[PDB]
Amino acid sequence: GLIVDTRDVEERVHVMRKTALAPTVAHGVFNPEFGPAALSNKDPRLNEGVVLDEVIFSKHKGDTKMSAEDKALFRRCAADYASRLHSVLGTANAPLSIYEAIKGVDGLDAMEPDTAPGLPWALQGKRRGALIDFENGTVGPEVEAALKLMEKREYKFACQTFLKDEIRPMEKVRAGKTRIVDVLPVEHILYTRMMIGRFCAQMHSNNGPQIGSAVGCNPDVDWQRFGTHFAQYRNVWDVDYSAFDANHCSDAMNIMFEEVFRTEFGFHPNAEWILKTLVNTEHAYENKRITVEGGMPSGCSATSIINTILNNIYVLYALRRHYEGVELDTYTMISYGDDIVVASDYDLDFEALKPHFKSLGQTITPADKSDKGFVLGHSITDVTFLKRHFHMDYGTGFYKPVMASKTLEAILSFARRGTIQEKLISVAGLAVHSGPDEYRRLFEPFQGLFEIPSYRSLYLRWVNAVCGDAAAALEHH
RNA sequence: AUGGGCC
RNA sequence: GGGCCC
Ligand SMILES: [Mg+2]
Repeated sequence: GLIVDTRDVEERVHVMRKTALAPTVAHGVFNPEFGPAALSNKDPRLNEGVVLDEVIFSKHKGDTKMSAEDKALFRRCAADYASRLHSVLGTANAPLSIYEAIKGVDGLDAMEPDTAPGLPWALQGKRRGALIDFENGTVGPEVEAALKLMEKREYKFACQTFLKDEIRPMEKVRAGKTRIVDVLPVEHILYTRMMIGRFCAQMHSNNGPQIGSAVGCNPDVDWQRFGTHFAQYRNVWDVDYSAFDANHCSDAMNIMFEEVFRTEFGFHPNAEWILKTLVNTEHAYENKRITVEGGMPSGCSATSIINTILNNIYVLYALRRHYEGVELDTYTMISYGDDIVVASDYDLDFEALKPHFKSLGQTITPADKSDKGFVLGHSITDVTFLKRHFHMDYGTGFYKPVMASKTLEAILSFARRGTIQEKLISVAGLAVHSGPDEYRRLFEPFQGLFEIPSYRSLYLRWVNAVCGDAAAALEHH
């Protein structure tokens, strides 16, 4: 995005500067080059002179203004993707009720009750519970008044900036590159679920290459589906953006919202409006009040879907801006927000697409480090998606998601107080696909201290998950 | 202390 | 209630 004006205001907003993450018994063993992100300006692990505030917002470096020709091309790509999207999903995108928006529906989880309320409720000292009844799915007088203001389209707000407390690479911690969460008001989140929650539920149900979205997927089982798909194509590309979310130019966001969320596709007129309120935002970080134009605020509501949609349109745009006669069937892809895997039988020059992405404000690089630029001849087993490689299970013959051993080590090195036993069981579900030997090594430090699931048990559970009838068939002997 | 999924 | 990924 682009920082248009920063101001100092009396109403302070205390950002939390104290990590919940602590080292584990594995930290001594593995010694990862990872650590909790710096949450304080006076963190000793930082480098001298590093001001944590100026680094956080340095991602905002401009709002790329697209030319008329580029904007016209983008709309055609947005309309063409929207056409494909609503062909698969349908046009049953009518507003969710207040009840269904809170409680959720099949395909869409319920709203989190014990989480940040946003502004100006945190200032006033009232949490989500006081404003919204989550059991019965009704709302108090505060939210209901705000809900009507959004119908009238005279609702302004501020995003509350939280520091994201997480494990990050030591290079990023030393640099002061802590990620941030833009906490919007709970009513904005509710109303956004009202306008497009049906659509969102629908995209979770229909995740896959046909719509180019993995939001809603279960890597455990869906890796078989995605793996076999991308194996059929000659070339595959693992593309990486830098600061994807921030570099969504306002022009692109507006066009996308105009083309995807039209009334003729079964949406409410305010579906576009509420989404367009994300383009120009005001962020509240302590005494600072930073107005921003461009980019997407994380923790919005449909941010994964919105980013994923934009990702699809970018590829169609970039290819159409370099090659002639490109349709959606010229290539295939799957994305989860900024994360993206693309494939095609055509020998597409992705190196030559680089400057065409810079017209949108985005900067693309190959996920592979050593190779100097994009190259042809890569397959699905070379790339990475959702932090997982595509490996073949030689026992079942299915594809399985394998995370790098360093990532698993780093995960296991840190944990919140009194949640380690519950975390170990969760992490085992990921680590199982690394193989019996690597699995045993990963959980070596915890033996005796905690309960560790057997490789056997998690493997058998997985086989039933990917294909139930296969598991019963394996009982032939 | 997080909308989005996902045992 | 927790974890993973975005
Ligand atoms: Mg990638």
